[PDB]
Amino acid sequence: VDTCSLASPASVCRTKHLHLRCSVDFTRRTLTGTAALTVQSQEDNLRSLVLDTKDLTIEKVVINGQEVKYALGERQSYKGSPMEISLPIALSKNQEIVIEISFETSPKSSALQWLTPEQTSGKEHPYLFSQCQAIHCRAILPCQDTPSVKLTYTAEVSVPKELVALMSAIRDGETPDPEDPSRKIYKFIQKVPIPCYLIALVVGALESRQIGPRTLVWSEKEQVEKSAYEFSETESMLKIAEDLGGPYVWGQYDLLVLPPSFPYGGMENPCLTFVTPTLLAGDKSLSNVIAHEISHSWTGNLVTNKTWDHFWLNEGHTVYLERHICGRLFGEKFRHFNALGGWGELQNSVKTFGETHPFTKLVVDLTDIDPDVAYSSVPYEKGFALLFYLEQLLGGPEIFLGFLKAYVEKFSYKSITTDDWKDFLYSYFKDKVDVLNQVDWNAWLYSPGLPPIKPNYDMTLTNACIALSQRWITAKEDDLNSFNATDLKDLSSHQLNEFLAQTLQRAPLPLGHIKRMQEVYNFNAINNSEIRFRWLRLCIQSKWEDAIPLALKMATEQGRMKFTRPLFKDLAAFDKSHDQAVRTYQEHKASMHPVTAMLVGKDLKVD
Ligand SMILES: Nc1nc(-c2ccc(Cc3ccccc3)cc2)cs1
Ligand SMILES: [Yb+3]
Ligand SMILES: [Yb+3]
Ligand SMILES: [Yb+3]
Ligand SMILES: [Yb+3]
Ligand SMILES: [Zn+2]
Repeated sequence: VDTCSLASPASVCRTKHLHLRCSVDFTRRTLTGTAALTVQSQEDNLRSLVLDTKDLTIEKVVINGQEVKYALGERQSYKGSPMEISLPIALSKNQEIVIEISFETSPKSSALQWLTPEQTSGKEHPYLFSQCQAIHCRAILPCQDTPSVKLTYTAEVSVPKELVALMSAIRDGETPDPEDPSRKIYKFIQKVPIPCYLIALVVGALESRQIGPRTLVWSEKEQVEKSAYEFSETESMLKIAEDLGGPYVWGQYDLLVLPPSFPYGGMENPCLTFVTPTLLAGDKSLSNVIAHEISHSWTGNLVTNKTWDHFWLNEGHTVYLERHICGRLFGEKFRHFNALGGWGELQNSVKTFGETHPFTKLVVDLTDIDPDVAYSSVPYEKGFALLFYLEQLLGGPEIFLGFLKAYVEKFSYKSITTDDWKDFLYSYFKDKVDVLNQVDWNAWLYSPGLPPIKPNYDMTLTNACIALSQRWITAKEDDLNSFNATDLKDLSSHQLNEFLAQTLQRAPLPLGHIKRMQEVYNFNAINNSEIRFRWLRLCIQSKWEDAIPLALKMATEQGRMKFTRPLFKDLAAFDKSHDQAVRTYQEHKASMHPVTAMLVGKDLKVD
């Protein structure tokens, strides 16, 4: 059972299909409509079932053309309110019925951000976007909000006719709304079964540009040109991914570049990956995020975690595939550079949380934990480290890629646990069971901290970054004149970021050093978000007041949690900026994404 859901479990019943008809009302910040669930019993004599909801208003439930009884339970904090529905006839095993729920969302839906015109690029039209992962689909529509259940869906969405709707589905046309001449209906079909967390909706003044044979990029007009160039490697990456995972089953692979408040780097919504506009570096250098989202089309979207306790299955295997895509494009030594950088990020996470912190375990027990509070890079990097260790133990990357492809084929269209995965690993590698039995499984899967063994990493591309960082760290005042813009001449953007990450791991540095760094390298001019982020953190943690306005601007003019959360934490920890940071958060809170607003507030102990 999934401890994060209040619905009937998949052993009682399973939703097979959703037909969603809804209208997006910007004046009331609500979605209103009907969710028709086709539900298949998995037990004899099924007479009622329970769905997840959060802040939903229910108008009626109709089964076989008649209204039926239902009841909402007491709220269970972030889990929401269970909804019990009484069936009009009892179902046998495998019998199906269609349940049509009439509902309305709350303006405070934790799934949604509603933007006024002034919060958009274009300034003339409002905007809406969803983010359902992990357990926010229940704040859009009543459902079994667990990744253990997979369903196809169709949808018809009425919007103001000047705007465009897109969903995590194949576009299936548009028509005027026959009931309202100010509106247009956009239609969608998702024929591949998905977990409900992959349901997505955006409505705004969106334009599209074709960038490959099965890819459009979508954004407000102002960002289309830049996005189309930034993501032009998309089709090449899809072809690599198909070689590694097997056929891409989803038809279209579109990209939507969201407003700056999108909380994540990307989200793997099927047929319509969502990405942060913080990726628009100008040089394609943050394209690993696109590789990552592409990879989810196999690991996550085809083979899915059964509950959120096993999230590392989704992320670790995706990061493993991502790094192979970027290794195929730019070489194996680049794969190792990225892998090593990930170990660094894991070190950072373990130091921040503490080496005994339960959120440093690979398998977590989220029973009474808001999944959004648990989120971190641990499942990503500890998960990747496990897989990279296994690759190295079991004969190298070609061998382990064989396992990955077999794993995806085995569990396609299924939801699985860590034990499912481990059993399949032992089956696939049964001729190497003696090797597998050297792994300290309990440590790797269930213990906090750094993993018990560190993989081997090629250092070729890292050495220049380490050498320059060590020069700065060991420099005294009288050595500062020795640094020059020529120090950077043979570093890629990726190496510049790694130099800053290496250096930030040793922060603070003396204030004079940081001042000299800006004087010779002019890092303040760099627009790349990753580089800028680490540079500003370095400056704040080294107590440079000149960086306060820069860091406050970055923290509030975008909302990617990876950047915003630590920028706010560093600004709150610097006495010179503490007041301004708390004030700035409180003033921006109403305009923030609800989840990022919640988490910043927790971090700051404010509000
Ligand atoms: N240290 C570990 N943390 C996790 C974990 C982290 C977060 C979630 C849920 C989640 C998943 C994706 C976006 C928001 C919330 C599930 C599991 C898994 S292992
Ligand atoms: Yb029966
Ligand atoms: Yb069609
Ligand atoms: Yb087992
Ligand atoms: Yb000296
Ligand atoms: Zn991911």
